[PDB]
Amino acid sequence: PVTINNFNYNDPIDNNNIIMMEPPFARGTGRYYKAFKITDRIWIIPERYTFGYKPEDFNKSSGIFNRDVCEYYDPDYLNTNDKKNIFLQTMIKLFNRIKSKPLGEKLLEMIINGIPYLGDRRVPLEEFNTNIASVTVNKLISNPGEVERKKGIFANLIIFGPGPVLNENETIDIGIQNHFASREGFGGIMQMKFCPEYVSVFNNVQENKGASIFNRRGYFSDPALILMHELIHVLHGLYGIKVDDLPIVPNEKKFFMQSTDAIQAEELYTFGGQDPSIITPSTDKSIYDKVLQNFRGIVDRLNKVLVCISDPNININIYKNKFKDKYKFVEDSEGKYSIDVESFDKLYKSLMFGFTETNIAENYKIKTRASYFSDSLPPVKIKNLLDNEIYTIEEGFNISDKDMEKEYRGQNKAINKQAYEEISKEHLAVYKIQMCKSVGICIDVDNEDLFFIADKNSFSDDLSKNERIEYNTQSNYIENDFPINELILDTDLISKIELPSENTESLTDFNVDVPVYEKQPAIKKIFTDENTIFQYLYSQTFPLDIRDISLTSSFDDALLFSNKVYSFFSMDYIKTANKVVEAGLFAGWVKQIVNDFVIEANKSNTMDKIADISLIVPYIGLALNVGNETAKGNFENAFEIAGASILLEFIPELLIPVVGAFLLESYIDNKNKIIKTIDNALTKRNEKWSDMYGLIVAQWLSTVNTQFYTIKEGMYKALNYQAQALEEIIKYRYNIYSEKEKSNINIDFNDINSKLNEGINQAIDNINNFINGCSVSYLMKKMIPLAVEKLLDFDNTLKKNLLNYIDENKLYLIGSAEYEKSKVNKYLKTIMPFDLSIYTNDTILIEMFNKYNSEILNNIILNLRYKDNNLIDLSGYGAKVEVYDGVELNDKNQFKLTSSANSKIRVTQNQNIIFNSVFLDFSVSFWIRIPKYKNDGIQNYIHNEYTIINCMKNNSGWKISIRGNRIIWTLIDINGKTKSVFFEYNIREDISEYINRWFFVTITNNLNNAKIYINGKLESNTDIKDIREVIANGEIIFKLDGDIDRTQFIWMKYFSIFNTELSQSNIEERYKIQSYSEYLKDFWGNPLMYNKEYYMFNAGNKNSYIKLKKDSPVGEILTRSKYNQNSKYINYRDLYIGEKFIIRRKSNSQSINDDIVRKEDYIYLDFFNLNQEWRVYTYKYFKKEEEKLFLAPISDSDEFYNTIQIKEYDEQPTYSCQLLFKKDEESTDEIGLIGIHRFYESGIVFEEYKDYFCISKWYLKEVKRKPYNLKLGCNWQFIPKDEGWTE
Ligand SMILES: [Zn+2]
Ligand SMILES: [Zn+2]
Repeated sequence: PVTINNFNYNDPIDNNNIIMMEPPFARGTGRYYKAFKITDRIWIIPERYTFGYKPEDFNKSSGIFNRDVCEYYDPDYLNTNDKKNIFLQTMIKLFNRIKSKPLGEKLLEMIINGIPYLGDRRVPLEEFNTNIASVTVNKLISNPGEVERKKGIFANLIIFGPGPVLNENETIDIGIQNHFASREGFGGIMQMKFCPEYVSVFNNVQENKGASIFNRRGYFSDPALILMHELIHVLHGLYGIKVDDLPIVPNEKKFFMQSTDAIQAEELYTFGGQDPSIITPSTDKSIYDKVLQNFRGIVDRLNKVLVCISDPNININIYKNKFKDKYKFVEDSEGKYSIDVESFDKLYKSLMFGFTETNIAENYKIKTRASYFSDSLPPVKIKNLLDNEIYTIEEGFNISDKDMEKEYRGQNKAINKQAYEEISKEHLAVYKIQMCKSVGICIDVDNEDLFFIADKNSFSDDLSKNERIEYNTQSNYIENDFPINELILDTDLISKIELPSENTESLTDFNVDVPVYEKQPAIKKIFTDENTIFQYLYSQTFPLDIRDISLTSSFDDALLFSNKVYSFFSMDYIKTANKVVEAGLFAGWVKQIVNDFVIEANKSNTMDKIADISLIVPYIGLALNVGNETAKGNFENAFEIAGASILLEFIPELLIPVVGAFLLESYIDNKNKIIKTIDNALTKRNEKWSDMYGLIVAQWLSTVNTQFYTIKEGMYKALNYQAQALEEIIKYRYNIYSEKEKSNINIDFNDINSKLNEGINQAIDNINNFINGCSVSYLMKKMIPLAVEKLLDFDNTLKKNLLNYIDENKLYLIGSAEYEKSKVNKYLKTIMPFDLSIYTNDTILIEMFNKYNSEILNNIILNLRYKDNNLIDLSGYGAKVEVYDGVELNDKNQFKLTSSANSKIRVTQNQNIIFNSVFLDFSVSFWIRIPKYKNDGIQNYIHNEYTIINCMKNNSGWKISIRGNRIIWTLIDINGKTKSVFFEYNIREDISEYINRWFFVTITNNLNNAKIYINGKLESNTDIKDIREVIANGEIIFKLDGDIDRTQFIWMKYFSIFNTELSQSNIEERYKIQSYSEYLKDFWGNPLMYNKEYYMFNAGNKNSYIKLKKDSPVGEILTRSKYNQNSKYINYRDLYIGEKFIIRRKSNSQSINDDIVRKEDYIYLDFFNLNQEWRVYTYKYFKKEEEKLFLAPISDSDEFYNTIQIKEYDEQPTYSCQLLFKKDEESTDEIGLIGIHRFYESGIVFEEYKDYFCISKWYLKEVKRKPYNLKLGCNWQFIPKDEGWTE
């Protein structure tokens, strides 16, 4: 196991475990430092790391060392012996904590035993040279005050106190002649500057610290994890695998881009979690290869090492044994060393993916930041780590006896207040970007707050390089993962090979490169007149010295007046906020405005189903104006059009290389090897797809998801800025009152803030879900497809290359060049489905992805909608849509296809969509209105079939056809095999539900069936098992095509395609969502209109109509006349019969031209009696259950109700509406609903039953029943003349 030694700073120097060390960077000069051996090969020097720094640099100044850190200075830290000792005791406690668990102990053991090779790149393969600064460090033996005697020692890690910035922990390696042994396989003495008291702070963006905003949200780090993070770097450096490779470099061209140092992959490996995914597979293999290469050199050296020219006492064997074990080399029974691929693999993955900050945190139940790419907050001071009441070896801050184990409460700033102290901002220095307008006003923004957008140069272009294929060529996959449970249980991982003595010859060649550091401006001034996220967030703040503020919806005034604060909430919310009231009304007002705040914030849960968008936060644009001027116009509309892309501050230029060409190695007369070469080129092909995807994922996370993170953060701030402003206003108004009045005011500030903060949390959850959706959306629609294109391109090139290859070997292959000739087609036929969990195991990311793929609306691969007098694809896949002159469009999303040649729409689908899921899996939906047949043309109508929508490529595909009263769906596989399913509606119904009426169609295709649904109901099914591959991504042509009558036309609306089979539940739902409207519809399904002639239809008496009775002021009910001709194919009841009614608007006499009738509207139901416009009235004083309606000239009589409220009691789709007579627009006194009632009449000659246009109270209770009774006589529909219906 590991032994942690004990000592006090004042303990005597014994030249063994407590020495006067001459640090590597001292260049063998200057003073020595009292060093303590905390364990074998590991030293603690309780002093400030001054190497490469300036003395004054230890004081806070207008400069900074790192552009991404809220740096804290304190030159007094460690300036006394008691401070040094507390440092020592604290280091000893952290080490005990670390070893308190199997995982940390192994990290320590790996580090103790990972002794640097005795030499570096300059040392001859046959030598061991300990006389170099990265292997030996001197200790002064001589008595106090004389560098007369000094001895050398071997060491692995020397830990110092902090440098100028206390919270800037760093692990440093030794470079000599511009090279680093710790990066070339040898390893070398590692150094670290660490501070256990001043730790970093962070918060879970996709969460909330104890659901408290007006608190000290965020969490503070466990210094033991911070230490282990650094120890991991030490581990890497000791094993010499701390190599440099293509680094992630931030794009810094735009003022909104965050500036930061290049990030090496080793850094992201150390953090673990999602970070490794930012390193593409290409660069992963590059690093892997270089590390393997380094190990080969070391293993070669072990086979050639003969002597140590610097220390005659060094035992060659002892070391060859140690290094063999360190690098896990294998040895034959003869002593020859060689690299065992499997053991190298396990060791490499262990070091790079096993020991990660993320794995350790999870194992020690410590909370840490979600990613290297997260905003760093100000650091805090841990009062006393040595106090077991605050921090223990076993549990850190999350002590269970204090009930602080659960949810990392012990690290929760808003909970464990007694464990830390905020820091003096006067000692903090943060890099700031001063944004100045070319005039002027200037806003300071912390560089940490900007958008981190990785530059294109960050990603490898290795996919573009050629690849030779051979019978032995194998795949290459490096999983940025490693089972932590096996690393903890692995038996033969921890060296059971003796650690050599540390004493050796003293170092005489102090040649070494000492880094030189210097601060840089903490403020960078840039000029811009842009008012993006930064300016918008700023406009929502106010100076500390101002206490009387007012809200405003005007961004410009807000920026202008310090007492004016910008608010993106409603106009009403803003007015109420600035409302001043009496003391006696204050409480009420507070309850009101707080309530409003919550309502406004909760609008973040807005739905937009009609636009196929489940979630939308309508105020994001107003709040931040991030991306493409999202504050101007209507955000929701702009989002329906451009999607997630509009929110991005910057659209990145993706690196999507053309996959390199495969060069196959031939083998004349060699059947096996040629077959292998082929099968290997096929698997290598898969490595290319996976790699491409990984390259995509890496760019998404570092160029896109980053931006979406800043937006989440920006929203969190905006919401808090808003709550802070309202709280400021509340406080101000309250304190204006006298103490006497305040005493009687019933207000609870904590409860107020409580409700505000709660509203904020609900908003944040919504926003995070919305934004995550956007980020995944951008990945799947704006990035993956661009990769699929290149991959499909490469695939084709690879196909011809494999066929041609099998062709040239037509001989050598014998009777098989055909078998595989297809084996090549069936493989390059199925495209690799993208799966994020393959490139990362980050839980948040996977869930993000799974959630997205569980939402059926994300399966929409074409969604044609009306926008600015044109049709466009809003699915986000960017299909090109050509609408020709003969197509009529309206803002109701209706489009008309006529018999004109130019009446067509051409859609060029996105060829890079996994539409061809190999088993035919997709759906098509849309609304359609098919006109009635011409009576004098019924023969043609029933016999002539004409295509209306055609999607063909290579004589394969699908099409929607119509032959009279039948709508047909047809499939055609590559072999010309055709299958069809269809829906036919009756054309002999007295009243048809489908002829000339809008209805919803949905066709679904799966491996077995082709189903047709109408208005959500399954109508037909056809077995499509026999059918083979169907090419469905060809062009889509919308056009009447076949032998049609010149008068033939068709209306369509909401045409959509899904790359999956919709369930009946999805269909019914889509049916209900697209049927919904605030307005009533007419008999055809179009919006009901004011000032438009309409015949009336009654759903409870289909074949009935209303006619003013000759001698009475009543409407008698007559039977509709029928189709007169003798066609055997058709029958119907006349629709254009009875009185011609016309609906008039009751309110606002803005004249009488036309407009839309909305549910609940108060109207006048009139009709035309010759040249006069009469009206429908109800005698006011009837006592019976019902009465006949009174039909007479327009007049305002005191004895008749003349006002009707058009209603819609049905919750399900319907074109029926109801008409209600109320006492007046205000009373709840309902007189009854309009309907039909049967009366008995017995005269001197005639005895019969006759129906009359009536008003009945009976309907009042009937319309409330469920399910809605569509057969009720109070259900009416309005039929205006329509070219689609002639009789
Ligand atoms: Zn690091
Ligand atoms: Zn960052």
